[PDB]
Amino acid sequence: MNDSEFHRLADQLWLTIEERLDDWDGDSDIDCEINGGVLTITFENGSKIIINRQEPLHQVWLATKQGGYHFDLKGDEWICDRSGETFWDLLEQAATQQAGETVSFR
Ligand SMILES: [Eu+3]
Ligand SMILES: [Eu+3]
Ligand SMILES: [Eu+3]
Ligand SMILES: [Eu+3]
Ligand SMILES: [Eu+3]
Repeated sequence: MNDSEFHRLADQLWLTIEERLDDWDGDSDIDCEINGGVLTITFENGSKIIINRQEPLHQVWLATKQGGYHFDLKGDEWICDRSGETFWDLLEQAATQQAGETVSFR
C-alpha cells in the first residue's frame, strides 16, 4: 500500500533535487549532501535547507531558514499539510531567498 508508494515517490524526489543541484550552473555556490538519507543544501551565506523522510507519516519534511513544512503524497504531487502549497514551490522560494538568486527545479 502506502509504504512502497512512499518509497517510490520519495526516491524520485531525492533524485530530482540531487541532479538539479549537481548541474547547478549559476554564480552562487550551492552544495547538496546526503547524510543518513537526509539531504542538506548549503548556501554561501552559511544558511541551509534540510529535507528528510518521515516514514511513519509517509511525509517529506522541509526545514528552511524561515520555518518547517510537512508534505503529504497527493497523486504524484507533494502538498503542504498546513497550507496546500506544493513542495517544489516552497523549496524554490526558500532556495531563491537563501541563495539571493533564482533557483528552479523546473
Ligand atoms: Eu547532469
Ligand atoms: Eu561548492
Ligand atoms: Eu560536495
Ligand atoms: Eu509503515
Ligand atoms: Eu502519475
